[PDB]
Amino acid sequence: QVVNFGPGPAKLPHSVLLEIQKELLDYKGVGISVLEMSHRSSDFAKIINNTENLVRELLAVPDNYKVIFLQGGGCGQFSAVPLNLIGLKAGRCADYVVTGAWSAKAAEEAKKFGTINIVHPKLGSYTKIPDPSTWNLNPDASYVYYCANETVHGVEFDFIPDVKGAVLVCDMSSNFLSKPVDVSKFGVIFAGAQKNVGSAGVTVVIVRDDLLGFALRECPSVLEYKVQAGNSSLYNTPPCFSIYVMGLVLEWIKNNGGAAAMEKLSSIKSQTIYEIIDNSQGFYVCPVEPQNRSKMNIPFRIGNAKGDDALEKRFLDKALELNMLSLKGHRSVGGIRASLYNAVTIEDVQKLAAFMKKFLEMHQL
Amino acid sequence: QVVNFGPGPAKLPHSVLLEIQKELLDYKGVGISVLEMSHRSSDFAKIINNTENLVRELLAVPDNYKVIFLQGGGCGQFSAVPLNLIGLKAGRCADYVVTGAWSAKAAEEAKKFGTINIVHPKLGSYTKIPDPSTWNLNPDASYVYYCANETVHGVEFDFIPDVKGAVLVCDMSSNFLSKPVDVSKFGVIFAGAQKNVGSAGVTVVIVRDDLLGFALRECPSVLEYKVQAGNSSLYNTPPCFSIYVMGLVLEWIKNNGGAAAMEKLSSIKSQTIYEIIDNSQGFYVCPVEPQNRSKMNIPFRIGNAKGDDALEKRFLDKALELNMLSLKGHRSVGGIRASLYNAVTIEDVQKLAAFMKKFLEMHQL
Amino acid sequence: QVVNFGPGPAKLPHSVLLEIQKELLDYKGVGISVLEMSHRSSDFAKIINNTENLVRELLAVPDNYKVIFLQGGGCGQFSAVPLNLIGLKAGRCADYVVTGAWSAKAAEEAKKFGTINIVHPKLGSYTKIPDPSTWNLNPDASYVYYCANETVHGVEFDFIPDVKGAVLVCDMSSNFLSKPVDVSKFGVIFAGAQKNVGSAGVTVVIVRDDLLGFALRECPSVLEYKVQAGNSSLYNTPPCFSIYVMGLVLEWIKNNGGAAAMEKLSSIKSQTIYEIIDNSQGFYVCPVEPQNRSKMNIPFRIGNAKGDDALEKRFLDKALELNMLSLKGHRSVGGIRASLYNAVTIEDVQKLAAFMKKFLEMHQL
Amino acid sequence: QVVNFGPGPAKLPHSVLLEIQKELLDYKGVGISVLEMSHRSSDFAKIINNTENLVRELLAVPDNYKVIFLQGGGCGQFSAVPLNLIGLKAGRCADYVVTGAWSAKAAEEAKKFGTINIVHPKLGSYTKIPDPSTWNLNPDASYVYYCANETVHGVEFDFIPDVKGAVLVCDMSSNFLSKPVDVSKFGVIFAGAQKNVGSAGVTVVIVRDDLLGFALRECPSVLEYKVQAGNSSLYNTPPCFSIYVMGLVLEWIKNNGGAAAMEKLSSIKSQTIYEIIDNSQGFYVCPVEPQNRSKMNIPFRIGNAKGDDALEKRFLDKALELNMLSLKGHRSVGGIRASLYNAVTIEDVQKLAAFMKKFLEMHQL
Ligand SMILES: Cc1ncc(COP(=O)(O)O)c(/C=N/[C@@H](COP(=O)(O)O)C(=O)O)c1O
Ligand SMILES: Cc1ncc(COP(=O)(O)O)c(CN)c1O
Repeated sequence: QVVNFGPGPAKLPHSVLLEIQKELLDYKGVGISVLEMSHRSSDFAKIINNTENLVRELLAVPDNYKVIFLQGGGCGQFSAVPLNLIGLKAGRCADYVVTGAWSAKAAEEAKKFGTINIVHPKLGSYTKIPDPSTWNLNPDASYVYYCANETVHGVEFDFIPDVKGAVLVCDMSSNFLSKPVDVSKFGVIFAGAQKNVGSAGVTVVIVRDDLLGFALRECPSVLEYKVQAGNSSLYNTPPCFSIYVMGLVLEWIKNNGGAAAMEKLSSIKSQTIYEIIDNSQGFYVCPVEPQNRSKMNIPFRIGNAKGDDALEKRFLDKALELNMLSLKGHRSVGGIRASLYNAVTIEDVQKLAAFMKKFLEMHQL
Repeated sequence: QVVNFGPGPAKLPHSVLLEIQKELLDYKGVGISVLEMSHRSSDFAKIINNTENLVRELLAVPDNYKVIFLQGGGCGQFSAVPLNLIGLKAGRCADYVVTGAWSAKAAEEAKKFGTINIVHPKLGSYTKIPDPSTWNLNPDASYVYYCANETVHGVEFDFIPDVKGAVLVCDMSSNFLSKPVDVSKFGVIFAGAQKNVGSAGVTVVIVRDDLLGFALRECPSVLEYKVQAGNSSLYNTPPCFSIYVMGLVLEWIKNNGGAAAMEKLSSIKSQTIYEIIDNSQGFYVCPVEPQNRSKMNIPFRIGNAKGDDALEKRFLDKALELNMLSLKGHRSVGGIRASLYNAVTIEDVQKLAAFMKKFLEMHQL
Repeated sequence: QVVNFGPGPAKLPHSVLLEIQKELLDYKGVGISVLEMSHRSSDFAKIINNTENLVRELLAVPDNYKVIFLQGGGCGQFSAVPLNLIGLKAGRCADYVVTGAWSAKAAEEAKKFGTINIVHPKLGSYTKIPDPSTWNLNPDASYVYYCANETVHGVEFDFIPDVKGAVLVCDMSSNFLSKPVDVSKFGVIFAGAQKNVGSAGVTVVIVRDDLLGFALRECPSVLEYKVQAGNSSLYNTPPCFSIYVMGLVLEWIKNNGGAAAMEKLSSIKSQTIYEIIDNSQGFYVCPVEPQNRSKMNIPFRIGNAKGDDALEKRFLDKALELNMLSLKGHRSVGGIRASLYNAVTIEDVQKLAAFMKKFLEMHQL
Repeated sequence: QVVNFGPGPAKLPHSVLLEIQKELLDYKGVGISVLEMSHRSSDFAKIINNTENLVRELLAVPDNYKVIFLQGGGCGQFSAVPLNLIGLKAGRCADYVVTGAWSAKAAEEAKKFGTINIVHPKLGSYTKIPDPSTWNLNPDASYVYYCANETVHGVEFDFIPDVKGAVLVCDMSSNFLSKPVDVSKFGVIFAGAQKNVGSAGVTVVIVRDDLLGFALRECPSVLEYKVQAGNSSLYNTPPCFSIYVMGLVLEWIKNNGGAAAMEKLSSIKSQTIYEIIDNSQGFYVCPVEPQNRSKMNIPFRIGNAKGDDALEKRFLDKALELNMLSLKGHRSVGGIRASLYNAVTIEDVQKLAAFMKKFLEMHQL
């Protein structure tokens, strides 16, 4: 009974994988696979339209927003957001809120297309969100960028930051549809499906329809929002099977209570793991400030704040023999990371909860 | 009993889809799905390395070449080829060989990144290939581009042109691994997997190692050849499932005799359909000249050289009744188009051949 | 599911058996079975003429050759060839090239009508074709006989030998129409139709029209080439149903690309098996020198050169459990033998190759 | 609705053609066709042994008699009988009785293998049997040959002739198993299956076991009784499907009363037509003497003895409108010939009887 705590690609609901297996050779009586299905056929037109309607219903996406499915992953949008939006104002300036490895990597990628100004002082360690009241915002910047949830460091926004009245861009790859979102506050929301809403190969991008037509000339057509929105994400061959998988995962989300229930499940799973760390008497330490602790990714150290390597490997190896996968923290941080996306059930978190209390009972003073 | 003549995405071998189904929940005893498999796991490392080895083995790729798997499809490389290569020489110039709709679209996209020079007069109709002795090639061009197989107009190269020593870029989306290729004579080879080596979502790129480090600054990192070769295509989350699907089709290709056998089958499949056209007494009309006729995509008309709309609808309606799918010609050309890719079997073409004979016998005057 | 690797009689195309089944009671509306059809009727003249034209068309038989259909099988020609041709020169001598079991049988049978001389030294094993330079040819011999393909030992000519201008008689029974043939180089070609062109009961004999009229006095009139050629194979009641079946198989070969396509298909098929043997690391042994390996019959042993009986039985027992018939080698040789004639499809050879690979993976020490 | 009066190949029972059609693709559930079956398999062993058992049962063939199945038809035995038996005595003589065209052909063919003495003077008209007591028999002759039923002239033996202890050979091709036979009185019986007991392609031969081993050197192996009886008709590939068809016809004759009932059913059929001729008052002319009239073939003329070409054409034209096929007389006699073999039912003959009665009533002067 494997329990997959993958960081991305992640666990998919067992119910969904069972339907993908059944329909793999004959999708709902059409006589062919989705892997063989044409993106121009009427069969796939209903698949991609259903996926889009499930994005607009679950997130309550206003009618003045375009929902498109592109390739290239989240790292692809690190280039797509500037190429499409850095030309909103003549200065070609952009403000970036760096709270972890991904918002940092995004700001570096944005330097290829203009002058990038980070809005706050560089944090010594990614352990908190700089107070937005201290944000040095440029009134001539084309947009403001920030990552809602840092998968490696465990820093998550529990608010939508006030950014004057400027265009707001948000990376929700690791917390997409984990909680309801007031979409109207955002200019562009993008998320890789391989984390919380499907399989790797497709990236959902929600754009306000007044931001189309500002893309730079060097923006590749397959990544230009205006081109891709005008063709309903069918400018070229899209990731057909990936969109079909995401729709089934989206269907699973709607059946289990929508975005409102996902947030409640994400509270229970994160709290039970955090309360084991807060009561660990120092044995488990999470360097993130309590007001910004991510509910999707929980990276922690064992024993001491610097990380007892001998104790961590024993934790990983004994978790492996218990069929708990991908608990090893990121390479650039080490330590332990526990990913608690939507597919991760509460029974799966309890196995991790009982295993962490028992491992502390056997190693702590 | 469905016979899928899809043009892209296209038919997959039935033995492959059977394995994808029984392993979909537990890949080779790992305990999870490939859809859940992390791209940083030991398990996916075997899959992506096995796919590369098969690309190198089946095509006999020399050692001085990188094999990377990118996202964005074929049209993604229409932008990635200039972004990475057009700065190879100081002129930012490039030569393109337009033989059909796909090379034409490729030249239009490359204009976003430099000065493009189409090396020949505009063909009144894409029915032939201009002789390469008559090519107005620029000695200062960064590369010479051409599409090996035109999927819409059925025009194919049965030779590697003499570009007078220039770097040669080739689009082999619709004939990749349908015949042996001398990889040494090319600078860059790319192909969308959704046509002949698997499913959509992944694009195989074969690059000569001395052509990295010339990418423009606006080139997105996920599409930069140097960045992805220096990461073995794992710069960000790659299309794991599409790479795993492509790996099986490559295994299936090697089991049926490799690229040398695919050329033998493509000749039998294509000739059995061209024979029916050449001996049709004008009932079936293929406008492509014989020296350039594609062995992958055969477009033709019925009734006359311009196409009897009544006969072509009766043809496509009865073809659907016989469970023969995606025979309808491309929206910009109409008529009929039969796609005979690798997975399309001889018993598939024979069913089509018998239907074309019975239909001509019943409707010719 | 049944996969028929029969040596002869062999498998017939499933489309041929399906048509024979539906016309068995009312052949093309005439109201009777072919089994009831008179050999003097207008309907059967159209049948036997169409069968002769297809033989002339697919093999490109010159106009100065007679195409006659006889009874008695190939072993019947072992007597009809001497009876008709051994009196061509007054000496009544014939030179024979023994390359396997069926050449020796034919050479021994010919000793009942004249003095027979084997042109090459007795080979210790039927594993290689003696170099035509080694042949000790009699300039007074009436003809020179050789077997194109040895069905029991797997030794095949991929050339027409030089016989110093003598009349060349060939036994192509087990490779008839598996490849194009320069008929102008031969004097007499015969082939039992039960191996690669039809069912048992009829033999096709192609004789140059000037070799008629040299038959001995003891030649039965039903086997005399001059008598049957003058009666269009209708001197007596011919095997009507066998000739009807043979015509349908000829039509199936023509619809699948004629002799040229059969050579391409027979190359892919035999390569699939030989590649397993050549890379088996001594687990499969094929004694025939690779330059003389048959593309129709692949005899081999399992374990060692002499063959491990315990392993070969387990192979055949498991193969029979998988509905793969007639894999047992010939009685005089034993071991394994795979017959891959024209009707044996690529998927059929793919089931066998996948089985041999798994069997080698389960028992290789 | 078709009434098949064929002379050979002839009508087969509707019951037999049906089971052949049902089992054509999967004989008794073994997976393959009889056309694909190997003559060495245990499946064909049951077929040929049952066909041998039925012949021995329906004719009461003693144990000292061999039953073999050859190729070459009836005319094949015109040469195989002398080749096997003309050397019983050193003189190489053979006594032949020429009562019609088929015994005349056999006598001329036998001259190729020895000196042939016709036992009676030329008849002038094949209308009677020369008295066996006036037969000029050679006491040193190797055998005595005679045709029991002359298919062209309608002259049948209703007795076994006394040849004074000579080895007796009989050509029962056109009345085989139409009546019981005292096999003990014969040395060799043979019959082409295509006239009374199946379809063309196979010949049954019944030989006393002490008449083997007298074949000349020039006899082909496939036609030597000693060779073929020693291998149980499996010296080479036998007409597998033609032997299988014979087994069903014999099984049909057994289910309908054996030879004893066929003789009495043949009496009803022939008496119906012969009486119409006798009472025709010269409108229908049968020149054969009543004591020697055949019960299988009834040749006659219309109008007068020499034949009215006008009436004989309208008879064959109106018979063709009524679907009464093959009623035209043989090429060497012309006129009309009705063949009343076993599968020809009483209901069939009544259609002919009513037609002849109506034609006479409409054109008799
Ligand atoms: C009594 C008897 N003996 C031998 C034969 C020859 O049969 P085959 O040698 O298998 O053709 C035959 C064949 N008789 C047929 C022959 O027709 P054909 O003259 O061959 O068109 C008939 O009477 O019309 C036969 O009737
Ligand atoms: C939050 C977040 N943002 C961006 C990315 C970039 O990944 P990709 O572009 O390959 O989907 C990731 C992948 N770990 C991520 O977790």
